[PDB]
Amino acid sequence: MLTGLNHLTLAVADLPASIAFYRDLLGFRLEARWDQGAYLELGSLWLCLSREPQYGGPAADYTHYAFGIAAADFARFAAQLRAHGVREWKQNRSEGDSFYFLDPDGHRLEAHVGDLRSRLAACRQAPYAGMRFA
Amino acid sequence: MLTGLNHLTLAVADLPASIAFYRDLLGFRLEARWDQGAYLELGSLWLCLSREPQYGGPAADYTHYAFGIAAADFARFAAQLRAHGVREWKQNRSEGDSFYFLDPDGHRLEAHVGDLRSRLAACRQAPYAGMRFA
Ligand SMILES: [Mn+2]
Ligand SMILES: [Mn+2]
Ligand SMILES: [Tl+]
Ligand SMILES: [Tl+]
Ligand SMILES: [Tl+]
Ligand SMILES: [Tl+]
Ligand SMILES: [Tl+]
Ligand SMILES: [Tl+]
Repeated sequence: MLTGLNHLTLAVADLPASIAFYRDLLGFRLEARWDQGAYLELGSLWLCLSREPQYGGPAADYTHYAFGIAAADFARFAAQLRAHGVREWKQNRSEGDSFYFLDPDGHRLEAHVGDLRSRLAACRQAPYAGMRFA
Repeated sequence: MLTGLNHLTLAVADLPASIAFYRDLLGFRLEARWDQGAYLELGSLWLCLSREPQYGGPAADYTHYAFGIAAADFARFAAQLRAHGVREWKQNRSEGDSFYFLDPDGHRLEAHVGDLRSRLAACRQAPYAGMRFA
């Protein structure tokens, strides 16, 4: 029996580049670094970057990782990353503010205002095609 | 500005199949289902499944998603998944018991005993190549 997410691990071709992005641009804390990886923390999230040199990034699909942000900080976050030249991969069409951006290898990230409970609430009013609740 | 992990989204080719895997085999609670996806919950983890009928699973790299498990439940979980025919993608060699298995699309998963604190404790006494804390 599982208790939740324990850690998220991303393959990275350029370790120094990825540490810089997550620590300096996104605000993660660098807890450890070694020749082949790094461990960072953000709130309770344990992130690990695992160096893998010929890594060519993910394939083109919907898999992505969303981080929380308070409503009051959204606009400034989005403005800051855009000013830094981060590339976006999706435009927001779903409940709560969301900014959809890529990391150095092309891993798909998201900064989202909202949670499961708020998404479910909005859904109960405006169902996606064929929605069942339970 | 960011606060933590808000949600994990995985692309899935066969929605019925992935739902059955996460709910029954891993014990996630199914909160909602629609023609193109599902929302499941485990502890504070919000898992989203996004249907992509032609999706062929990720490429081969170290990107993976680990879920927490208590030391006393570990053997049983591993034993159970092995009996159900789940395929493994790695053998444990780092601090804390870990079982590394694939989902139906080939996303790489992990059930892990321990956390960042426990890992940092072990690393100090035995550092990886060129490790540094801070
Ligand atoms: Mn999302
Ligand atoms: Mn791991
Ligand atoms: Tl948490
Ligand atoms: Tl780890
Ligand atoms: Tl959204
Ligand atoms: Tl979502
Ligand atoms: Tl999608
Ligand atoms: Tl381990």
